[PDB]
Amino acid sequence: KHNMKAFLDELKAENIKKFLYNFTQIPHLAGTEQNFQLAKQIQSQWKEFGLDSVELAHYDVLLSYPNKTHPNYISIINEDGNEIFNTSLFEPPPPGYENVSDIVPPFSAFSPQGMPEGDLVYVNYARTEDFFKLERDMKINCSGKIVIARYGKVFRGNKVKNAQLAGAKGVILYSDPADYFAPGVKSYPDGWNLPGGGVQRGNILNLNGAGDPLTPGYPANEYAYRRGIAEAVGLPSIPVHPIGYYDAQKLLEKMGGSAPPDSSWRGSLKVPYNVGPGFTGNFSTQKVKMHIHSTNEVTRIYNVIGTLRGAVEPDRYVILGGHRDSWVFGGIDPQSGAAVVHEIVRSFGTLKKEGWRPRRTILFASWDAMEFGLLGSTEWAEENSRLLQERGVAYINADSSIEGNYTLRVDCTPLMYSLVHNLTKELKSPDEGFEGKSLYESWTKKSPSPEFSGMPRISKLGSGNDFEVFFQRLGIASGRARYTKNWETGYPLYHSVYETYELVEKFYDPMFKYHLTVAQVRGGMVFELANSIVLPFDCRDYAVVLRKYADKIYSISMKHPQEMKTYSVSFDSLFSAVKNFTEIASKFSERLQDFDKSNPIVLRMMNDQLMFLERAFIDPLGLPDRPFYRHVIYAPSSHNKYAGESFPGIYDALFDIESKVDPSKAWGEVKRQIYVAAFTVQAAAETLSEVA
Amino acid sequence: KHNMKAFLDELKAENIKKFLYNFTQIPHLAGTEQNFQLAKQIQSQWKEFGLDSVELAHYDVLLSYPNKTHPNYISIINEDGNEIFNTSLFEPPPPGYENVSDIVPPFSAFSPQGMPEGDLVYVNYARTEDFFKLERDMKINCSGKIVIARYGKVFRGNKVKNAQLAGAKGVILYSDPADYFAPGVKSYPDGWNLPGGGVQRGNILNLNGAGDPLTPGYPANEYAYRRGIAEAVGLPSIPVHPIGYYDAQKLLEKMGGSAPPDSSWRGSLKVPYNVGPGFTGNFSTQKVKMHIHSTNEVTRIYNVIGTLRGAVEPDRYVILGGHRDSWVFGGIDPQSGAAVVHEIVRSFGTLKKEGWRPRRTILFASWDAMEFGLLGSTEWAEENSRLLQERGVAYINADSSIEGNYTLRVDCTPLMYSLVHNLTKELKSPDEGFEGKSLYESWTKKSPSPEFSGMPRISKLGSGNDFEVFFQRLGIASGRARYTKNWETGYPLYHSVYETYELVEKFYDPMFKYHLTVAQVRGGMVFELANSIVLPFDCRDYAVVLRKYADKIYSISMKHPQEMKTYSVSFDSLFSAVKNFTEIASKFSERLQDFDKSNPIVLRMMNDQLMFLERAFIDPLGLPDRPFYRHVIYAPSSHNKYAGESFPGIYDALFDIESKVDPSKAWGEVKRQIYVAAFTVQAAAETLSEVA
Ligand SMILES: *[C@@H]1O[C@H](CO)[C@@H](O[C@@H]2O[C@H](CO)[C@@H](O[C@@H]3O[C@H](CO[C@H]4O[C@H](CO)[C@@H](O)[C@H](O)[C@@H]4O)[C@@H](O)[C@H](O[C@H]4O[C@H](CO)[C@@H](O)[C@H](O)[C@@H]4O)[C@@H]3O)[C@H](O)[C@H]2NC(C)=O)[C@H](O)[C@H]1NC(C)=O
Ligand SMILES: *[C@@H]1O[C@H](CO)[C@@H](O[C@@H]2O[C@H](CO)[C@@H](O[C@@H]3O[C@H](CO[C@H]4O[C@H](CO)[C@@H](O)[C@H](O)[C@@H]4O)[C@@H](O)[C@H](O[C@H]4O[C@H](CO)[C@@H](O)[C@H](O)[C@@H]4O)[C@@H]3O)[C@H](O)[C@H]2NC(C)=O)[C@H](O)[C@H]1NC(C)=O
Ligand SMILES: *[C@@H]1O[C@H](CO)[C@@H](O[C@@H]2O[C@H](CO)[C@@H](O[C@@H]3O[C@H](CO)[C@@H](O)[C@H](O[C@H]4O[C@H](CO)[C@@H](O)[C@H](O)[C@@H]4O)[C@@H]3O)[C@H](O)[C@H]2NC(C)=O)[C@H](O)[C@H]1NC(C)=O
Ligand SMILES: *[C@@H]1O[C@H](CO)[C@@H](O[C@@H]2O[C@H](CO)[C@@H](O[C@@H]3O[C@H](CO)[C@@H](O)[C@H](O[C@H]4O[C@H](CO)[C@@H](O)[C@H](O)[C@@H]4O)[C@@H]3O)[C@H](O)[C@H]2NC(C)=O)[C@H](O)[C@H]1NC(C)=O
Ligand SMILES: *[C@@H]1O[C@H](CO)[C@@H](O[C@@H]2O[C@H](CO)[C@@H](O)[C@H](O)[C@H]2NC(C)=O)[C@H](O)[C@H]1NC(C)=O
Ligand SMILES: *[C@@H]1O[C@H](CO)[C@@H](O[C@@H]2O[C@H](CO)[C@@H](O)[C@H](O)[C@H]2NC(C)=O)[C@H](O)[C@H]1NC(C)=O
Ligand SMILES: *[C@@H]1O[C@H](CO)[C@@H](O[C@@H]2O[C@H](CO)[C@@H](O)[C@H](O)[C@H]2NC(C)=O)[C@H](O)[C@H]1NC(C)=O
Ligand SMILES: *[C@@H]1O[C@H](CO)[C@@H](O[C@@H]2O[C@H](CO)[C@@H](O)[C@H](O)[C@H]2NC(C)=O)[C@H](O)[C@H]1NC(C)=O
Ligand SMILES: *[C@@H]1O[C@H](CO)[C@@H](O[C@@H]2O[C@H](CO)[C@@H](O)[C@H](O)[C@H]2NC(C)=O)[C@H](O)[C@H]1NC(C)=O
Ligand SMILES: *[C@@H]1O[C@H](CO)[C@@H](O[C@@H]2O[C@H](CO)[C@@H](O)[C@H](O)[C@H]2NC(C)=O)[C@H](O)[C@H]1NC(C)=O
Ligand SMILES: *[C@@H]1O[C@H](CO)[C@@H](O[C@@H]2O[C@H](CO)[C@@H](O)[C@H](O)[C@H]2NC(C)=O)[C@H](O)[C@H]1NC(C)=O
Ligand SMILES: *[C@@H]1O[C@H](CO)[C@@H](O[C@@H]2O[C@H](CO)[C@@H](O)[C@H](O)[C@H]2NC(C)=O)[C@H](O)[C@H]1NC(C)=O
Ligand SMILES: O=C(O)CC[C@H](NS(=O)(=O)N[C@@H](CCC(=O)O)C(=O)O)C(=O)O
Ligand SMILES: O=C(O)CC[C@H](NS(=O)(=O)N[C@@H](CCC(=O)O)C(=O)O)C(=O)O
Ligand SMILES: *[C@@H]1O[C@H](CO)[C@@H](O)[C@H](O)[C@H]1NC(C)=O
Ligand SMILES: *[C@@H]1O[C@H](CO)[C@@H](O)[C@H](O)[C@H]1NC(C)=O
Ligand SMILES: [Ca+2]
Ligand SMILES: [Ca+2]
Ligand SMILES: [Cl-]
Ligand SMILES: [Cl-]
Ligand code: NA
Ligand code: NA
Ligand SMILES: [Zn+2]
Ligand SMILES: [Zn+2]
Ligand SMILES: [Zn+2]
Ligand SMILES: [Zn+2]
Repeated sequence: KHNMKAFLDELKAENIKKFLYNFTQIPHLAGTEQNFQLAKQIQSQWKEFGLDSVELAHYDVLLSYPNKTHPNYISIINEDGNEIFNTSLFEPPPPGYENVSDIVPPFSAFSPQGMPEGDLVYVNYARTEDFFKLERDMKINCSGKIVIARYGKVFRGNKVKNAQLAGAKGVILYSDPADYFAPGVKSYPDGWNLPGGGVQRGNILNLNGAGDPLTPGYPANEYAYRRGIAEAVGLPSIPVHPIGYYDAQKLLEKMGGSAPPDSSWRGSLKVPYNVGPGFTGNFSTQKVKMHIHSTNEVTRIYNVIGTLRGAVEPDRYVILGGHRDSWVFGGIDPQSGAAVVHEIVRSFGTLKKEGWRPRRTILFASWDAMEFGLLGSTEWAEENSRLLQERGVAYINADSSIEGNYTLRVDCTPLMYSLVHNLTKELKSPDEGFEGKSLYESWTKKSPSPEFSGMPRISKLGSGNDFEVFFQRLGIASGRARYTKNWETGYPLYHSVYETYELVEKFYDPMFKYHLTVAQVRGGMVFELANSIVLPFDCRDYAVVLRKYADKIYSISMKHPQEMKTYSVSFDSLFSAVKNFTEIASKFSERLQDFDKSNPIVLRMMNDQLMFLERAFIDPLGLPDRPFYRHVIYAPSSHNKYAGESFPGIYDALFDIESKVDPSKAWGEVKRQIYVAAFTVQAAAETLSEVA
Repeated sequence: KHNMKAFLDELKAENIKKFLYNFTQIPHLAGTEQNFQLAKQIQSQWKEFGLDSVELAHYDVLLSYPNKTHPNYISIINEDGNEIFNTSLFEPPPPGYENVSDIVPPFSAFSPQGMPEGDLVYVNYARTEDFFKLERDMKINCSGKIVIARYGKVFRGNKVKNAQLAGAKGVILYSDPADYFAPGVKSYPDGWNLPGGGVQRGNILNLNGAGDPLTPGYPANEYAYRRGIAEAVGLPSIPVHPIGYYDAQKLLEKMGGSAPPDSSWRGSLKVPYNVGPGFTGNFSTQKVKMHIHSTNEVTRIYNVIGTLRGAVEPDRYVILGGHRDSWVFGGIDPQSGAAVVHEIVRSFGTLKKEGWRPRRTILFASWDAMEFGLLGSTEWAEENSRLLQERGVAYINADSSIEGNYTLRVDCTPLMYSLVHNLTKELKSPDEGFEGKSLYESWTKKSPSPEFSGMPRISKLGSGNDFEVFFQRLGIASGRARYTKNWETGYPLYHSVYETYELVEKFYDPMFKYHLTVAQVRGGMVFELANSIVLPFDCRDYAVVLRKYADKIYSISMKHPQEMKTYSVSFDSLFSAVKNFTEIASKFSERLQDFDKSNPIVLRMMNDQLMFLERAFIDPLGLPDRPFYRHVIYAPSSHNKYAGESFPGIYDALFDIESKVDPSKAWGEVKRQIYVAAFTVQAAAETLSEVA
């Protein structure tokens, strides 16, 4: 039989292992020849695996690279201007790769050039609340200072934005062992911990969903008109560079000025964690000097797009996509995901060769330049936006398959909660102590829902991955799944040269059983979405979460009862819309289960109602000053791109409102956001009403 | 049989006459009790006629009314401040209506209050080119002057915007007999000409598609947050008032300063048409003083929405809509259209009572507050935007059925050209000298295509009517049809108290045969759109017009050959996209005619490709500073809302470019608009490619 069981049984751990090894022997940095060669390889293999068509979609986008003959580094300088300490020019390469060419040294992609000299201020994680504490409570002024911040907690672009708005003239990012060194585990290559010479790469853009900085709204094709750099979206205005903790120790050890305000500001290095500004009395005349010479360059990138045409609804698209470009070897990020996608294509192709076709079209994507701002997925979606918004059923992401070996982690739209519960009940747990038990059972046990006994945790989609354009801009139901660590006990070698095949094979998943389980979850989800007669979405699950989010946003507002009285701030409209959504979704579910099952139009009709429900939460005017974040329920946090925020428009209107100079205007805007949210929820509910 | 013939034969001239009489006995001004009563009447009658549901959709929108106890008027004042001439406080009411209550006196809706005193400048039609001539050629300065402008040529809101930007402190609008008095025809009530005491009402907003000035983007429902007046969209900043030509004679006769620059600046009054500024030497110390006391008020409006549920595709909507609100009696505008809609509903209801149903759902709308800025249609479409953009097949407008008795006038999307040609070949010409011949034959003879021998003229959609939100904001295929005058030989009594049932019955259409013909065209179009198995759109007709528009915009640019060389301005991408559109549409047409006719999915698929083709020309970012004009091919002219402009983004980038101070920046923006247009055309073409 050709059913989901046939598809799932065909997936093999050993194939994922072979593919991972194959994709991780050399660096695949976006815009390089090596990454074009791998694109062409994947194109060829997807054809052989049996897809109907496989094309490269290329774009010319702004990328960023260090100058090979003018290295980036940081110095301590004395009053003579002698550089008495210099940070490393590269990470010590791992065993057996000390002769690999074209390893890009650690840098912050899209940093401007500069050689700023100044006194250091230590800003903890450089979060919004960290700068509030510095400025408001401690009365420390970052204006004209170089800030040093530890990685962690929030996306690094938000740290740089926060540092900029505090008036910093430069940012040094470093990995603190408190955040990137698990107690009792050995450093690479003897364990999975970050060594002191390890450094996390990564872009520091604030794109807010725009894609290529030079072509917001439109694909960066051959005839594109590009903005000048001065008008580009999202570029930092101050120099930025990342370092490891050996180097960070040398910059922090001399820090004077104020003491850390409390213990949440101290990492694990043998230093005081003084906030500064500047060094202690003896070294008070030494300063920190950055040297950044990286250049921004328009460079060609290549997405691989494979199509498996649907037998019945060829004009309905289920998309499985993840990126291919890596900072260096990409042993976890992204090749642990890409190898899983490759094995999924191979399985689907096996069934197709035997005469099977999915009901709906499946599109498979190998995205480029994800590490430089989600550029490949975003430019392709800008090119194909009309096809995607009228035909896109769902998008399943496929970055790193593993970030630990403890349990499953799923982030998705509420529309997929039921699908995920049902699929995981069918799958075998790969976990020790759960042999012969379902993935649902092990997952629920290890990651209980905070709300419901007997169910597992499923999180909101945030951002920082290739689902962003599909979900937050276009309103296509999206989901992701991977294996994760026990958060009670990211990963230490994230975006370092040490992320290698050997890291995965030795320390994370020697038997490739977690990879296989993630292939089963991602592939199983795609199979159902592409093959179920009725789309496998449950609108009632959206109604439940909308009430939770309405309760939450109301509670935030109600911390200001006087102002709500003074400005007549009511949430009644939003609760009314949520109540209506609950009632209409209940009735729609009855019709879906009860409609005449022989009628394909009532079924195309009701499948269209299911497909366009996520779409209904899109506001074509976007959120304030963020035109490409259009989903009214979910946006990336304005304080942390990685985190999702619910009712983001109301949330941002309320954030720090007690500090606004004109409360009447501020609370007016809260009321405006309540109106927009209530309207959008009611409008989405009405898409599920009887159509005429 | 239940076919289009059955539908068409059921329509009766005598019923349209009875309905017109019924709808025109009392004024139906938006926001008044009389207009609510008529809404309730139409709701009741549409139910009795047999529609499945008929509801009122109400909104609370900004309207504008004169102060009943503080009348608007204009004076000439002497240096003592005696008012030696005053304009009329009302139009002399027509015979038999001198006792009708609640006739709103002539006013310019949305004028601010004020009593500005100054010297007059005469600005011809107050068009962009008229102000260019005043300022650039004649060196006349309007700053701090009261401008007097004759109605005609362009929408009055554009005149007021132009006057404002010239620094005018007030605007007087008047009807010149050159533009509103046909030679050899008698004034009302003895003929169809405007008498000297007649005045044209009308709003002077510049909404650019926004709808209610206080709630752009969102319906003005019960919980709406409204902008303050200071932030409202589209309101004029200087006082404005309309007058007739008896009064205009008194204001113009004393005008001094410069002579008219040529004969195109002189109307038909016995005055010099001096541009001013100010009066001749003897009267040089007299000034003009406006007194405007109208108030803006949020007021409830009511749309009637009737539904005839489709038998096969209930989730596909064909909409027939036109407005119900009038300035006074609405004898032509809009009741000649509303009576036609009423008879169309009655016919459809007759077939429905006999057991018939259309294939797709038909929605019928009686819009409110159209005269105050398309407010009723726009607020309803804002409320229902998600349903309309995923389910809207087509919108057929139904304002005034007649503006003359000469021949047919059709403005529509190219997608409907074939439908209109084929339907009119089936219909009987009502014209004298064409008995027994088709409407197509009489129409082609009297209104030949400027491009193609043997075919009739069909114009682009402009704006200024209720199709605007559906077509230019949401991208739903739209059309309109009415009987019109011979443009070789609008209508004189437009928006005056003299627009009555008697005007129509005596002078325009005594036998109601032109009304019946227009009912046949509008109803026939709705019938086909709602009933044809394959939607009756021909994508190849879009390809033909896109090449015409590309040629036209290229020609405009090529008036600047040096600059095109200097800034490397190429139209190659746009011609390439148009060529591709032509090729793909040709192949799609072959599949449509050749596909397996027994396959309803290939048919729903290909019907969806046809429905979403107009949708593909929408840019979600809108046009520059006009977020609600989103169609890249068609926008209302930025110089005249009534006129359509093709490739509006490129057109506006090129307009008056030789006057821009920074040519590099100006031509950069031309290139950006070429990129956006070429991309959008290619993207629309790709929606017609095979789907997978
Ligand atoms: C959740 O779902 C419910 C429906 O189950 C919606 O209920 C609607 O709520 C609105 C209030 O926001 C009601 O609006 C009121 O309508 C009255 C007229 O309604 C009748 O006629 C209309 C046609 O015009 C029909 O649509 C309707 O079926 C009724 O037959 C108005 O008279 C009311 O205005 C008066 O009172 C208010 C309040 O004091 C004043 O501000 C006004 O000045 C005026 O005096 C009012 O506008 C509406 O009738 C309800 N529809 C129903 C019950 O079907 C909720 O709105 C929805 N929630 C959201 C967020 O959309
Ligand atoms: C109208 O329809 C036609 C298709 O019939 C489109 O034609 C495309 O035109 C673009 C130019 O805008 C061509 O782009 C060129 O692609 C080359 C690679 O193409 C091959 O491989 C790709 C995958 O990456 C496949 O998609 C494709 O099928 C080919 O197999 C590039 O090498 C070219 O770049 C080089 O030359 C240019 C020009 O000098 C330089 O600027 C670059 O630096 C580089 O050296 C170029 O990008 C594309 O191949 C054409 N596709 C075809 C023929 O199928 C038109 O674009 C379309 N019109 C519009 C407005 O969309
Ligand atoms: C995840 O799995 C759960 C559990 O299987 C699943 O919920 C179940 O879905 C089925 C199918 O819709 C439900 O069965 C329906 O029950 C009602 C009431 O008993 C019946 O009226 C329905 O009968 C109609 O449809 C049948 C075909 O399904 C026809 O055979 C019949 O002639 C009728 O037309 C129907 O049997 C069942 O109640 C639920 N169980 C629950 C909710 O506990 C859920 O849908 C899955 N989630 C997905 C797929 O996303
Ligand atoms: C306006 O009217 C014109 C004139 O009637 C109309 O164009 C015509 O449309 C018909 C129907 O599509 C065309 O007929 C087709 O001709 C091709 C080539 O000869 C045939 O291959 C097609 O046959 C297929 O489809 C038939 C059903 O229509 C089946 O019976 C058959 O088995 C095949 O599947 C088909 O007969 C005809 O060529 C044109 N005439 C022209 C273009 O001159 C136009 O569509 C109308 N516009 C509308 C409705 O908007
Ligand atoms: C990854 O696997 C691919 C596919 O097997 C290898 O590419 C093949 O290389 C052989 C030998 O050079 C060629 O004959 C084939 O034409 C290639 N197939 C392709 C590109 O489709 C590739 O060598 C492997 N990479 C590594 C690093 O081992
Ligand atoms: C990268 O840095 C190198 C080395 O400093 C730069 O190459 C020099 O450029 C200057 C002019 O800008 C020349 O006068 C030198 O002769 C060059 N030196 C070498 C070693 O080639 C180069 O400008 C930088 N590359 C960039 C900005 O991409
Ligand atoms: C840090 O690196 C800098 C730059 O390479 C070193 O300073 C240079 O040293 C050479 C020879 O001693 C001088 O000729 C250059 O003029 C110096 N350049 C600058 C910018 O200072 C410095 O010696 C290094 N410091 C350490 C501790 O190795
Ligand atoms: C932090 O220090 C800078 C000075 O280095 C302050 O920035 C000044 O702001 C005032 C106006 O508010 C201007 O007159 C100065 O020109 C600014 N200085 C420069 C050179 O930019 C800033 O106000 C301080 N932050 C505090 C304590 O609020
Ligand atoms: C327009 O026609 C309507 C419908 O016939 C008339 O309204 C009817 O009036 C009669 C007598 O007052 C009532 O018995 C009916 O209930 C009304 N029908 C409705 C409102 O549906 C109306 O009087 C006519 N208007 C004019 C000006 O003649
Ligand atoms: C319309 O004009 C009338 C008449 O001038 C205004 O009514 C007067 O309002 C003032 C205060 O604004 C009172 O002191 C007078 O007693 C009122 N007179 C009358 C005749 O009632 C009224 O303000 C205006 N209405 C509006 C603005 O809608
Ligand atoms: C034009 O109308 C104005 C306002 O009604 C008239 O001027 C008023 O006349 C009365 C009595 O003569 C005075 O008490 C008022 O003070 C006047 N008001 C103003 C604002 O001037 C004027 O007489 C009328 N002119 C003509 C030609 O009839
Ligand atoms: C038309 O006349 C007005 C003066 O009445 C001019 O407007 C002035 O513009 C200059 C700056 O360009 C300012 O200094 C004045 O304050 C403005 N006047 C007022 C009172 O607004 C205008 O420039 C003239 N137009 C021409 C001839 O270009
Ligand atoms: O540019 C972006 O939006 C992010 C690009 C890249 N995305 S990622 O894959 O490396 N981010 C993690 C987020 C880490 C976490 O929150 O656990 C992920 O999605 O796995 C980065 O953060 O540099
Ligand atoms: O607010 C608007 O956009 C226009 C409202 C109203 N529309 S209209 O129906 O009166 N305009 C005419 C345009 C007259 C013409 O161009 O022949 C029409 O569409 O018939 C008006 O112009 O005041
Ligand atoms: C793999 O699982 C074991 C058992 O809990 C754990 O001790 C080890 O740290 C895990 N490896 C990684 C890389 O998380
Ligand atoms: C009606 O048609 C006749 C014949 O051409 C024409 O003379 C007359 O002016 C028309 N009436 C109107 C109102 O246009
Ligand atoms: Ca782009
Ligand atoms: Ca509105
Ligand atoms: Cl992922
Ligand atoms: Cl019309
Ligand atoms: Na493109
Ligand atoms: Na609403
Ligand atoms: Zn990454
Ligand atoms: Zn990644
Ligand atoms: Zn009108
Ligand atoms: Zn009208």
